[PDB]
Formats: sequence, C-alpha cells, structure tokens
Amino acid sequence: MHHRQEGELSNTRLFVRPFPLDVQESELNEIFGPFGPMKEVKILNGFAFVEFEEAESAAKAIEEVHGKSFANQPLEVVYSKLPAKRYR
RNA sequence: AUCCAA
Repeated sequence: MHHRQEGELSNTRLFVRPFPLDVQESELNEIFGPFGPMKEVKILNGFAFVEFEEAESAAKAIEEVHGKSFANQPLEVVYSKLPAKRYR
C-alpha cells in the first residue's frame, strides 16, 4: 500500500472516529483529558486528532476511550500519523 | 461518516 496510508504512527497522536458533524474539541478534552496532559486537538469532518504530551497518556486513552459512546454509537481510538514531520 | 495536522 502507498505511504499515504502507511508508516510509523505516533504513540501520542491519536485517531478518533467515527464522528458526527457537530463534535467539538471541548467534548474530547473531557473524554481524553482525564488520561494525561494533552498536547493538541483538532476536530474534522468525520474524525479528530488528539495528541498527548506523554506516550503513556495516549496509550491509556486508547485502552480506555476506544469503544466509548459518542453520537449514539461506539467510537474507536488508535494511533494516528506521526506529527512534526514538517520541514525546519 | 476512517488520518490532519506539524
């Protein structure tokens, strides 16, 4: 498969889906926040990316938020594409 | 409703 869908995922950058078209960063901060200090959040059309300041925090938020109720259905949580690959 | 950032 092409590298657009393959590569090493970050232990801190989480993928979250499915989402409604009305999810908010304030919702995910209450769900994922109790798992450690968060680095960044971004909500999008069908998903969001929740990053942690620690790998153990994100790894726990997967093992705890994966399969939780949101928009009347169980969502999923797993590792997402690695951040900070941008040039410098 | 399934990968965007940096």
